[PDB]
Amino acid sequence: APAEILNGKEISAQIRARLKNQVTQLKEQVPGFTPRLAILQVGNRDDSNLYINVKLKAAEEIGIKATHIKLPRTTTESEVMKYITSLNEDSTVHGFLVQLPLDSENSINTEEVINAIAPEKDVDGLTSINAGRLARGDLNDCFIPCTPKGCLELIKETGVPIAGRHAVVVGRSKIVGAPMHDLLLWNNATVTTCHSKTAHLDEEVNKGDILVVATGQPEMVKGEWIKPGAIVIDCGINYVPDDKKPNGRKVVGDVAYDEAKERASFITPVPGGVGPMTVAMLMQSTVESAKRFLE
Amino acid sequence: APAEILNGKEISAQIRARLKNQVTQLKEQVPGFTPRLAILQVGNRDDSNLYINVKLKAAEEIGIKATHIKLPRTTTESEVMKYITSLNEDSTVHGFLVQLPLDSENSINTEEVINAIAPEKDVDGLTSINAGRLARGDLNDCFIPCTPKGCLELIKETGVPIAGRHAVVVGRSKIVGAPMHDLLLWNNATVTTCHSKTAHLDEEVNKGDILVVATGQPEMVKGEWIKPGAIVIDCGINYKVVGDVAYDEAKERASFITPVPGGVGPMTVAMLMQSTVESAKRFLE
Ligand SMILES: NC(=O)c1ccc[n+]([C@@H]2O[C@H](COP(=O)([O-])OP(=O)(O)OC[C@H]3O[C@@H](n4cnc5c(N)ncnc54)[C@H](OP(=O)(O)O)[C@@H]3O)[C@@H](O)[C@H]2O)c1
Ligand SMILES: NC(=O)c1ccc[n+]([C@@H]2O[C@H](COP(=O)([O-])OP(=O)(O)OC[C@H]3O[C@@H](n4cnc5c(N)ncnc54)[C@H](OP(=O)(O)O)[C@@H]3O)[C@@H](O)[C@H]2O)c1
Ligand SMILES: Nc1nc(O)c(N)c(NC(=O)Nc2ccc(C(=O)N[C@@H](CCC(=O)O)C(=O)O)cc2)n1
Repeated sequence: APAEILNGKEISAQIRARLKNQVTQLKEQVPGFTPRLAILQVGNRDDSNLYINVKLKAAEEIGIKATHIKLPRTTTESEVMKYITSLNEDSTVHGFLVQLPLDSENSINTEEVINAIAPEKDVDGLTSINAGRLARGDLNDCFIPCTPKGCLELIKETGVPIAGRHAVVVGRSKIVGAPMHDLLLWNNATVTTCHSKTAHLDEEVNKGDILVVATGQPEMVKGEWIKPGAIVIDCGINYVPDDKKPNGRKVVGDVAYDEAKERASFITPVPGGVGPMTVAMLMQSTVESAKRFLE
Repeated sequence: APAEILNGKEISAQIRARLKNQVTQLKEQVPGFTPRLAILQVGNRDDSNLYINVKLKAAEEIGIKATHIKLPRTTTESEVMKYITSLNEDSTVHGFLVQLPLDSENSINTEEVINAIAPEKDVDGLTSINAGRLARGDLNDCFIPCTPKGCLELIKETGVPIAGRHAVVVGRSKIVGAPMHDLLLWNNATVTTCHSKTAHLDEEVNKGDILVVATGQPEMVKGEWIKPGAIVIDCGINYKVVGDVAYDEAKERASFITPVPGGVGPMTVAMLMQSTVESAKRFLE
């Protein structure tokens, strides 16, 4: 009885399809309404361009007007701040994000920039005000970072209720681990948060009916650790050379999939699990902001 | 045979003495300067009146100027917002707080009222900005809620390092449980948070090398559940007054335990005073 596979590519495809239908219907119910997203970029990083173009493409297909503002490497902190204030003030923009890391020849305080974003438009959900609402239970209107938001969606796709179950989160970063704990707690699971200072991590992990790993340590969580019948969500994206792959490298998660798939009731593969869910989640957060503004 | 008693009344007395001397030196450095704290109350609850009096009394003794504003029960959210704005703008007020729960005959959104407070004067650390910094590990920039702070201080009095320990927090409120989890997590403990929907609460509590209970349910946490040699922190104030932990039984299993009363509560007021003296000092800096 091996684990059922949570196909993030298929699930995300469905989500994006539904968001398109939702966006079409919003526009028809309120003629003139245009759900709008804006992405602020500083510099010209190769990886950022690729990530941005993918977000813009997903946006246009769903019918969300996506605006890309690209500032030069010569940009200063005050200029970035000026744009954030203008985006906050632009009533035609429902949500926006600052693509990180910033690429400038000048010293720019990333944290101050991010925290200048109006909470009601913070689709990436990384502002302190937003992290604060999420951490304290205001799940009804706050924004949720794309990765942990995708993880909860995958857990819910199993059909197994979260309330009363013991969830274990390995990792406590701002991007994944911390907000992941928040989602699980407010969905009434009993949560245990582990990290690099956690003793007997194997014994801790073995207590999780729901396990979310986001450590960046390739295949560290062995299958032996997994509790029988657990839901395993793996956020790991670790590259390893493999001449037998089309591009000479394979992607492995933070969980030892091959042995974990025999223990778990549900598991996310890598690649193809949590990864494909992220852009859809941002799109979902953008539609949410648009609907809240509309009301 | 029983657990060592964590005397919050004696420990808070030492903190208050330290704070008083700091305030005295600060006034000697800048004669005329006076740290000021303001407490905004809505309604006239008997328990809130006594709690505020304790805070006012600890302040006066430390040398802090404390102002108490009491609004009638007919107060609207709109009116509370006016005073908050006034307190935010009053340069002489370094730190203020809104006493909870608000006692009004009208609906007042508590999160909106609390989030109207300027983060630099949020000594209670209840704003989403302060909660968000704590929730993500940014401890250089924020005010932590007074109860969690007092508890952390009590845990440290045992001398036992927090790092690596499995901590269990029973309760998840914005005032105690949620921020208590954050303090333990960022102090490197492995943390499990329990609430009313937790199944087999006894098995969860048994895993705690450090146990903090803040449920408001009289002696619900049984001593049987306590892990031998555990540090037990009881935030409960339940009506005789008893904690959320069955003390007599728990004391025979724990290594360190907080009594009720005289445990967490005096520590809560001392920490509030510490945050206040801090908000006055950051103002001068
Ligand atoms: N789908 C996506 O596109 C997506 C998005 C974001 C992230 N990810 C992936 O998720 C992973 C996690 O990223 P991150 O944001 O969380 O970065 P990170 O800052 O490196 O997070 C590591 C966290 O896990 C803890 N940790 C480090 N080694 C561990 C170990 N050996 N055992 C137990 N805990 C360990 C660390 O604790 P300390 O706090 O003590 O250091 C830290 O909290 C990355 O591999 C990334 O590829 C994927
Ligand atoms: N010493 C001080 O100065 C000080 C300061 C503040 C508070 N306190 C004391 O701390 C206590 C709790 O305050 P609070 O803000 O946390 O109150 P609260 O808002 O009522 O929160 C109670 C929490 O405990 C959970 N809970 C309820 N019954 C439980 C049960 N049977 N098993 C496990 N969890 C249970 C609830 O879960 P749900 O979220 O699911 O409902 C809730 O999260 C009070 O007695 C208060 O007197 C003392
Ligand atoms: N929302 C809300 N809920 C609560 O339960 C409390 N208590 C609160 N605010 C508050 O100020 N709490 C508080 C509680 C106790 C003390 C206190 O000093 N308690 C002492 C003993 C007091 C006594 O003699 O009864 C203690 O030892 O616990 C101070 C503040 N805020």
